[PDB]
Amino acid sequence: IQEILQRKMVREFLAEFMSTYVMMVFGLGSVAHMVLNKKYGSYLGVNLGFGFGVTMGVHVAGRISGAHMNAAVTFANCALGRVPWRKFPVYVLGQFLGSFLAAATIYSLFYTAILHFSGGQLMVTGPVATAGIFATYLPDHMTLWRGFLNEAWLTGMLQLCLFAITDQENNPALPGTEALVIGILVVIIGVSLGMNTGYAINPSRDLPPRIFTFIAGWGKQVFSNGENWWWVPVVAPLLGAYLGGIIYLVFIG
Amino acid sequence: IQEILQRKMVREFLAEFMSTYVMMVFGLGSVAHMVLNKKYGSYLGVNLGFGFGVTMGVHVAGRISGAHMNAAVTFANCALGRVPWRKFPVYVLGQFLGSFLAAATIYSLFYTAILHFSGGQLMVTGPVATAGIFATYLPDHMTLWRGFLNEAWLTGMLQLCLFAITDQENNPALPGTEALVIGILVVIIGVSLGMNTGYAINPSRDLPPRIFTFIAGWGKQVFSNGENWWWVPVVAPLLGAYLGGIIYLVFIG
Amino acid sequence: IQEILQRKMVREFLAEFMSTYVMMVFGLGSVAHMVLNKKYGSYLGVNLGFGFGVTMGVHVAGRISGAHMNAAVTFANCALGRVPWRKFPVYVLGQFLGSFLAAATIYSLFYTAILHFSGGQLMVTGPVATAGIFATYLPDHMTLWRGFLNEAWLTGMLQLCLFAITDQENNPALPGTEALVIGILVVIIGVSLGMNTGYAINPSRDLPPRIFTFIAGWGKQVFSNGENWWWVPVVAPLLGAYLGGIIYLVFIG
Amino acid sequence: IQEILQRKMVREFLAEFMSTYVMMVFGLGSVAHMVLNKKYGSYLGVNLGFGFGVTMGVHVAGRISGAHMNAAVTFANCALGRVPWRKFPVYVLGQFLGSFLAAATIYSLFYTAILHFSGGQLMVTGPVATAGIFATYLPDHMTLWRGFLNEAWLTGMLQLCLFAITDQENNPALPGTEALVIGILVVIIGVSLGMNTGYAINPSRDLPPRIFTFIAGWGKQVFSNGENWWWVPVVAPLLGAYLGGIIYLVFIG
Amino acid sequence: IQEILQRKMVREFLAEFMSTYVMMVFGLGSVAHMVLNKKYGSYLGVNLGFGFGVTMGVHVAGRISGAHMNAAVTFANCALGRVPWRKFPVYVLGQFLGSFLAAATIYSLFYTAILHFSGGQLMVTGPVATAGIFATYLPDHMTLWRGFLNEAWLTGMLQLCLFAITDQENNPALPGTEALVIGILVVIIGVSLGMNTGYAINPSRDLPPRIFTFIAGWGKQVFSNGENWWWVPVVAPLLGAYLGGIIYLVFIG
Amino acid sequence: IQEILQRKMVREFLAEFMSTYVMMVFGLGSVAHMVLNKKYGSYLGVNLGFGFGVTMGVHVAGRISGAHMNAAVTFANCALGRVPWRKFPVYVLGQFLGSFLAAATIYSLFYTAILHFSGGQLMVTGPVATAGIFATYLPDHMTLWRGFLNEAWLTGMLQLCLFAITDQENNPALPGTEALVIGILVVIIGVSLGMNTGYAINPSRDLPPRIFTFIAGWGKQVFSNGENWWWVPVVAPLLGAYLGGIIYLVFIG
Amino acid sequence: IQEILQRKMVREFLAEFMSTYVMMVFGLGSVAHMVLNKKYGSYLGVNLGFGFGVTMGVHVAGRISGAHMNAAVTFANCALGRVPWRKFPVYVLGQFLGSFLAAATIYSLFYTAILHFSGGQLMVTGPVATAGIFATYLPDHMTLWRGFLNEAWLTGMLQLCLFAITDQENNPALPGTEALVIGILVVIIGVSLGMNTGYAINPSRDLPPRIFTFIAGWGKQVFSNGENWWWVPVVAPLLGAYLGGIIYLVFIG
Amino acid sequence: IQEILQRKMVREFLAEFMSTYVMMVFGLGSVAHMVLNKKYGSYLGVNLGFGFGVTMGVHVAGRISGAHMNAAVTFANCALGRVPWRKFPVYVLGQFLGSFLAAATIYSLFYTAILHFSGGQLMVTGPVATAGIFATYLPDHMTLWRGFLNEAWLTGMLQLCLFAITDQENNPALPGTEALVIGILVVIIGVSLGMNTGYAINPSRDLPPRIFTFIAGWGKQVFSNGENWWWVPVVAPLLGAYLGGIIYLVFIG
Repeated sequence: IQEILQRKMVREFLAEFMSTYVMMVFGLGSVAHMVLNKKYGSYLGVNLGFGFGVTMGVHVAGRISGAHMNAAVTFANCALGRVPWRKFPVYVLGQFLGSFLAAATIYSLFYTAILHFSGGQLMVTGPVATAGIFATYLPDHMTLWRGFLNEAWLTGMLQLCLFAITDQENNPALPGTEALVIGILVVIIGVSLGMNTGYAINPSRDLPPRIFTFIAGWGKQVFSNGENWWWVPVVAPLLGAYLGGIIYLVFIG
Repeated sequence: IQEILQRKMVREFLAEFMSTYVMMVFGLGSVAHMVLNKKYGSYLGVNLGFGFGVTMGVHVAGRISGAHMNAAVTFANCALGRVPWRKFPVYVLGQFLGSFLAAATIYSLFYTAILHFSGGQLMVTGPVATAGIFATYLPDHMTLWRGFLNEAWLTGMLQLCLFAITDQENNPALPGTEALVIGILVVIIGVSLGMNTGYAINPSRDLPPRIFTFIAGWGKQVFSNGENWWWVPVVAPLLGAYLGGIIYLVFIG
Repeated sequence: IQEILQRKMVREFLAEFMSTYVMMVFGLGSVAHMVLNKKYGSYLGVNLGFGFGVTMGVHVAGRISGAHMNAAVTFANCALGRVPWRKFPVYVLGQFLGSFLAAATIYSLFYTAILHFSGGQLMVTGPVATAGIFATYLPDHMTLWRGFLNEAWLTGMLQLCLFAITDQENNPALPGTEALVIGILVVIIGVSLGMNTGYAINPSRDLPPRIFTFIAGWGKQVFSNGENWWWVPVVAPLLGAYLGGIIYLVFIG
Repeated sequence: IQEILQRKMVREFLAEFMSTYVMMVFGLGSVAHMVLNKKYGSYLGVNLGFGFGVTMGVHVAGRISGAHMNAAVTFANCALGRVPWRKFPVYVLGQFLGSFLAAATIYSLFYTAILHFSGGQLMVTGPVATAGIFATYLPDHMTLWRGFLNEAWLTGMLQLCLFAITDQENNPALPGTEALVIGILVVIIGVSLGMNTGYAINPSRDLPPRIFTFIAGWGKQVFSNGENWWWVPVVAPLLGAYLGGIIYLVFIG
Repeated sequence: IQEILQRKMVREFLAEFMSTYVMMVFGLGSVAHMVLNKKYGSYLGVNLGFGFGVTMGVHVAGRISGAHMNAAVTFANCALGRVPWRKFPVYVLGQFLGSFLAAATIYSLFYTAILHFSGGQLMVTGPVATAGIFATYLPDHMTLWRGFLNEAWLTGMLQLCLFAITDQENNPALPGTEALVIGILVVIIGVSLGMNTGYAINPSRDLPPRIFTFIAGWGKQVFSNGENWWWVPVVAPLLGAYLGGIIYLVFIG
Repeated sequence: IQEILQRKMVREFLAEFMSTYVMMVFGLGSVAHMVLNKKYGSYLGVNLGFGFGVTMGVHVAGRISGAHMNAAVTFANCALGRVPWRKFPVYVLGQFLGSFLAAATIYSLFYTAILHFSGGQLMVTGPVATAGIFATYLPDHMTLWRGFLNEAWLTGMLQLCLFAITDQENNPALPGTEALVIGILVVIIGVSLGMNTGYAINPSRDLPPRIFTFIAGWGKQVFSNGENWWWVPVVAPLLGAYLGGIIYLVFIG
Repeated sequence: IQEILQRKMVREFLAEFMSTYVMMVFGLGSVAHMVLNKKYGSYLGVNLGFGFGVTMGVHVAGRISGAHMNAAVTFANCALGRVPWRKFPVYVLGQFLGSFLAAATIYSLFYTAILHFSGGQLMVTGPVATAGIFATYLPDHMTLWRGFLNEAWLTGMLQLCLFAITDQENNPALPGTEALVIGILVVIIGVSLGMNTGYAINPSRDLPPRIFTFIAGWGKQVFSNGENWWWVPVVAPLLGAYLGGIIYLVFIG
Repeated sequence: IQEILQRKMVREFLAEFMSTYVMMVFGLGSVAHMVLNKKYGSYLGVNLGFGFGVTMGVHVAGRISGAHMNAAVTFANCALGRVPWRKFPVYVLGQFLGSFLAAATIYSLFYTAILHFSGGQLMVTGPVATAGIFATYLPDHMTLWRGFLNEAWLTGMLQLCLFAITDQENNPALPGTEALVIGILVVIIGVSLGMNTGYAINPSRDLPPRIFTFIAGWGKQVFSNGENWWWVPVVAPLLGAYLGGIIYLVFIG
């Protein structure tokens, strides 16, 4: 047991797992606060929760593995030559397990409030829908390809700013202070551009919680709602992150 | 008098007393603002008050004693070998005295507003209850063991992130800037996970103010409300903090 | 292609373009959130979006060109001898192109919400006016020369504080941390003094989006509304920035 | 003219004048936003405006004179031996002139909004009172000596935390970053303890604006309102600041 | 067919059926307006709908059968000697059939609004409960025997006032105008005493609609909700009406 | 027992008792609806309840005794020669007993709602005061003699209009329809002039319910509240009614 | 000119014209009050306006022509043998002209309010739609045949109650008082059943105002909105009125 | 004294005085309730107060003088030959004196509420204007001749319906019940058409209260507000009433 944990790959798997768990617990707690309680919840609270959960995760795993906490970010780093391809499955697996367990924790901590709010009914759509605490669903006036464009553009902006903040050659944040700046970046992505799709901008933030809600009793409407919307938050961020990274590397690097 | 204050144990006692007093005054002021006045109070204000009161306390006593300001944090540090056991009573005594005097100060500063709000009646429960300014009480839909689970998990998260932020080996905040990051951690614990129990996560934040309200005229219902809820915020945080610390030490340290 | 991008002037043009684009996308997204949706929008969100978009732009282009992102700031720097006059057209052209493309992006991302809010009508004035998402318009009780005074004074305050923050001789922010302080300065300019004119302290923030709305289908009322208000946000900031800079240089530098 | 500005006392006078002007303009702008407009104003905005105006003033005059911006802080520093007594009149005069001119500027920038809100009537008391934009007035349920206690205690807390933040021996903020921490301290003093008296905690923030409102057309009720309340915000902060400083020096220094 | 309708008992059955149908359609329409739509519904609208539906029913069947429209009123009239006992089953049967068909009509006319409001879920309890459009359910703070007392007292008041209004010996309403006065009596019974139980005060108004909701898809919780509340609105009104009638006859007649 | 109830004086006593009971039950039910529940209560409901309770009482006792239901009306009729003086005690006694029992009935029917609203505390003053359901209390900005003037003038208007409505020689309401017109008169007295004192305009409506609240557990503050306000609603209506009656008799009769 | 106005048919044409004009002016004024102004408008006001406008029209033309004011009522009376068929065109023509001129009058009286509300845009659909002041449009969740059923059933109820109120052989309203009862019937039809379609229940209330809005500048969308909804309010009321009349005649007559 | 009051002309003068006083007291009380208090006031209350004050005045003076209570109604009756011209000054003088004294009474009864609402300032325009309790003022978006048209048309409708209600040849209200119908007519004139000008429709309702406010301390702005609006409510009703009367006489009489 002691010997196994000493291996480098096991350490990196554990670092990704822990950082993703912390970030997702803070973010989903903010979303549940907003949905269930009108006095104690706000949209700004959701933005703050997700951003500074990212800050805490970066403090947890910044040096061991880079603290990607995001499958699109890992894909963009691997495809641009900065991370070897053999580390992609390990990081993605750790992020997925962390996100799934964070969804389970939020379900356990807020159980009575969910039941009191919904009247005992676990509904995907309607005035007392609660499946949106865990995953993202398409709003009323928006179509599928508009949401695809939104997800791609937001992930591209995120990747470009992430490259700018941590670039030791150009103009980085002072070492030891970059976690705060990354958290603020995520906060303002939520503040400025987060109402058209719910700004998933992360496959790990979106798919494992949807699987958990499917298992836990919300039914199969989690996948078929919004004319099969579930696959856009998995595919659009990869393309967006790659394009944003290549744009920064060509024009500013 | 000059000679006595020069001793090391007296200095550490005074440091814990002062830091706890400052933190508790800011936090309870935020809570009173929220309860008494609807124009000037908000939940985000409560989160900000507690978190950045923690920041100011860390600046006051960070070097002399470590600025625990929390009996669960002291217990976890002593039980994991980082602090000697003989310093536990001194730190806990200083924290308790500071919290009690902060409650007395908040009572003195907000007296007329409390009387005007409540109509002269000091009530634990009801539409004009004011005992929740000082201590925490179980909400309507929540049971006792759900609250126990909530307190334990929140204190565990706090301890794990505290270990991550101040770890010189892994990835700490830049020295001279860690108080801000600790304050932000407390702020987002309030934002994301603080409505199910009131997020005491601190025996020193909870018990001395309850004793003060019992003495000052709210009666014995402060102890028996919520089927004897008073002992959960004293016991659950110790277990939570120990488990979070051991988890961080094993898997990330 | 590789050779052309290596030239210094091309690099500075691209840096100004990218930083202005990032800042304007974040700011206009905040404004659209406020106007279209009442649940997800607030004035504080607008202030945060603009300020920390400025922070991200400074991280993008701080070292290559100085990250002015503001035509008045460039004019004041060139007129006070700190930047050569031959670089003025390049910087201004890059800022204008970035702002125009950011307006186009915000139009594309929020299209369905704009149509749903306005009922299909692109109106400059009225209860469902949407031209104020992109540019600034004079409020009900304010006259033209009052707005001129407001714009000049706000830009003067901005320039004086910008000189104070980045002055290595007097008392600067620690290198690697000044982007946060500049963002906070912009945030509080919005918070304290931004309701009389909309604080379009930047000509690049104001004119290219107005041109875009004229082209895209809001008509010629964008220019003639408010007794030809469009030229004040272009002229007043230059005078304000110059006066604030000269005041700081004489009395504090 | 050039020779006169080169003297040290003239430089310190100008530094205090400029820093106080900047801080007061930001703070009074926040207060006017809150009072006049319900959509664009909030209490949190007032707290943010005052705190980060303090941050900007510290950046302006931190090294030249220490950036007291507060007559009580200057009195406490001079009485504890840290500043010579001959510099007290110069600093206080500069602060008073800066505060008076900031009040005049806020009057000029918000003139039409004030007239539209009040119906043309400059009233100290009533549903359309506007004298509270500039100075502080006692609330409905509070007496004079309760307000005296509030002012003294708040100024004492401010001075103790100011000593803690800037103490190079104990545990200071990292040099180049202390302005942010001081601003956050002022923000949370506003958030937690600022509704009982309006948290003037500064004679320079209170008396010159009251004199300006007396001159500008609000009448002599600015002085006699609240059974001659005007002198408490001048006298209580001095005692509070001295006591807080001596407490910190004895027990923590 | 022509001969059968000419008989007296058939005519009285038809009169009771038609009058009950009209009254119940108006009343249940008012209740549905209140529950489903917040803009177009109010409690005063419910009171007006029930009272003046009673007025219209009295105009329909006042001379043929007396227009009881109420099983408790029929029981009290038969038990006090004013109506022969052999007419009790015919009147009660007609009233029950009319009430059942009125519930079916209200279900058909408001179908889409019910589905849109409830999200497709037919719920007896919760934030989107719709079974209360048709029948009455016990409120949160009230017990079973308190509701029994309420029903008995309200029906007694109704019967006493009905005897007073239509008494040709004492002081009746002018013939040809008594329907308006009876409607106003029902309106003010709703206005003054109708929130503790929903003021059924009519077995025919309560039981057939509950049977319809049981059949139509709300389930068996319509009968077991509120610890078997369904039988109180059937039994309490009979006793109340008898006591009120005997009191009026003894003390005023 | 069959002959004691046959006497004329016993009949008139019973008529006054029953009519007062009915009127007071409807009125106090309306007031309780307004105070306890915000959804189901309104001021217009209070006006309607009192006015049409007067209508129902007039139908109950219009011919037997005149249906005064008001001690001031009885005093004015006796003092102007229309009723013999020996009938004054009998009528007043019946009205007082009816009002007392109506207060007891309203207490019994609304018990759980009162306890749930007030938190178990029976308070005369404060945000959860419930003594105003039964009696009238002086508002915030009104003095004692202003209320005296209000009561006298309102009772004078009531008496003048009552004389006009029931005058067979001038222009009466058609016999058999005057109860509706009297009810409408009371409704509009409530609508137009009822917020300065609560428009008791009746000693029987005011004193017996106050005695009941004193007995039932609200304490002796019911009498001393508002600097001994209890005696004005007993004395002012007599003078007002006499003056209004004499004015009508002289100038219109 | 005197000779022509003395004929019978001209007299009945003028009676129908005047009564319809009065009724429509009151009703459309109520609707405009509700739509344009939130302080001065309510749904209950709309119900009252239409019902008591019907009362005033009945007083105007009750004896000369019967005061149908409704093409469906005229059709039902003619088809059941109570009115000769040769009078149908004259009555319908008078009603149509009266309704058209009432729409023109309401347009002239409320012109500035309409322009101020809509921003100068005459829109059929959207947040500032104003075509619903004059005609009826299908709500969001309702289909065409549901609205057909609603219109037919409401007109049937109206005709049955109209037959009951004015039947001299069964139980009529006292002659000279039936206009009030008819107005109350229309009021409660609005209160109970008027939100699903807008309760036109009258071709004359619906078609001429729609023609006026088409002419006056709302465009051709008045006819094609709601999937050619315009013809349902013309056809459904005839069938409903006939069925209700025949039902009353067979079963109660 | 006894002999003088016996003369016919003195009797008619006193009847007009008393009826106008009663009507105006009820109406102005309703308006004051609406303006001063938001909980206890509504627009429907204003309509009810004015209409049923008209009902009570008709009961007071219906037989002695006809109960015009309106100078336009008197002018129309005199000009159409129904009343001799020599009675015009007596009726108008009585109405004017009654209206003036009713304004004085409303001023005396609501004095403290007016002072508390306005802060001691008697203002014609602004957020705390109180001159509109007594007279009518032109709204924001309306011009002078639009208001002239509104006043003329409303008075014409009133006169036509008044002729219809009291016409013994055509179809009158049953004698003894016409006061209720006249009150309802005034109520629905307020409900449907009363927001564009305040529906004075009466010179006696408008001018004497304006004179009282000029005398009592509101100043000369009562006459010059709204570009000399005061004379329209005196002149437009006469023309409107004459035209409506002549239209009814020609086409329906």
